[PDB]
Amino acid sequence: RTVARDITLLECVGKGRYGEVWRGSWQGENVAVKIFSSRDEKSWFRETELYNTVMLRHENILGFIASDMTSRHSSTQLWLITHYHEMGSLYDYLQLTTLDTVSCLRIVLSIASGLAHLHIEIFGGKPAIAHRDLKSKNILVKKNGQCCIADLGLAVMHSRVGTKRYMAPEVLDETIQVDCFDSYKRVDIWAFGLVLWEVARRMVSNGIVEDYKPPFYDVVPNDPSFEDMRKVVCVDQQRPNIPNRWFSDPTLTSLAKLMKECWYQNPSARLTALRIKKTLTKID
Ligand SMILES: COc1cc(-c2cncc(-c3ccc(C4CCN(C)CC4)cc3)c2C)cc(OC)c1OC
Ligand SMILES: COc1cc(-c2cncc(-c3ccc(C4CCN(C)CC4)cc3)c2C)cc(OC)c1OC
Ligand SMILES: COc1cc(-c2cncc(-c3ccc(C4CCN(C)CC4)cc3)c2C)cc(OC)c1OC
Repeated sequence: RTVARDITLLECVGKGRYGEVWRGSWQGENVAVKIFSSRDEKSWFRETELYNTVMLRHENILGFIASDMTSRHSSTQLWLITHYHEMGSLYDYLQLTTLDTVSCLRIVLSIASGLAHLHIEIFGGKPAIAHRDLKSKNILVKKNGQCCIADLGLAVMHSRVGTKRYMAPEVLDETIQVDCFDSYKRVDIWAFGLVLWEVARRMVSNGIVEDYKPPFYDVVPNDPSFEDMRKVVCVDQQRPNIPNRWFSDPTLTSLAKLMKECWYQNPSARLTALRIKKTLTKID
């Protein structure tokens, strides 16, 4: 039989220290192609090892298609091929788009659903998985209004470091219990709470909305250092601002409470992804 492997690379949709992401075409269909830098080869190996262990399939997880290694004259070329989401990342989407109650809840409940799916061990099934770099750039928006979680290059399984702006206090103060898988779930819940803040700001109530800002925009520089983050999060124990206008809206009042239960200094006090889902299903 003929095994069609040609992918036409059409448009670069992302370039960074990680490498590049391209919109590509296989057999008439859009795919996304991540081409890894030499600097980030271990992220390709980790995501490939995970998908060789468990073929994750969930509506709120970016859909895997292929991992390809190709021999070149003097180098190895590493590609990850996934489903393509033309609306782009949640980070991108929130820059100009505002939300209503239904769209805001649908976004955040879809993220919580993908995250609970990663976290929960299924017997017979899948190992428990923690993501370790959850943020709005690692979430894609689908045409149906739900999102999906991307980038398992730092993921850990149980049966590069995270983006510093989103690091939990125990990562910044190096107290994290590294031999305990639950520690890594609790670092993802902290980062989830920051994403929930970023999205809620863009939900309109009584004619008011906040501009898009990243977490801690008002207290750290761009590309904040590890020390900049530690002083804010660990020493001063700052948390993102909840605007007064949220307390006139029942949805944003409930979301403020939720985000505050993702941000406890004590990791074991934070809500679980399953409890976040249940709370979101009871809002509105
Ligand atoms: C090697 O590389 C790539 C391959 C492909 C691809 C292209 N056509 C057909 C296939 C195919 C799938 C599955 C079977 C099965 C049939 C049932 N039988 C019992 C076991 C075998 C055969 C063939 C593949 C996997 C796409 C690629 O990119 C999108 C590849 O590059 C990453
Ligand atoms: C990698 O990705 C894509 C792959 C393909 C594709 C191409 N040839 C053959 C297949 C295939 C056929 C048959 C089985 C068998 C498995 C065992 N048993 C006997 C029942 C069924 C498995 C695989 C596929 C899945 C199509 C795709 O899209 C249309 C892909 O997505 C981009
Ligand atoms: C986060 O990480 C990964 C993401 C993706 C990925 C999947 N679908 C779509 C995208 C995308 C498409 C289009 C735009 C732009 C271009 C047009 N318009 C002006 C604004 C929107 C942005 C983004 C990406 C980047 C793939 C990955 O791997 C193959 C990723 O890494 C795991």
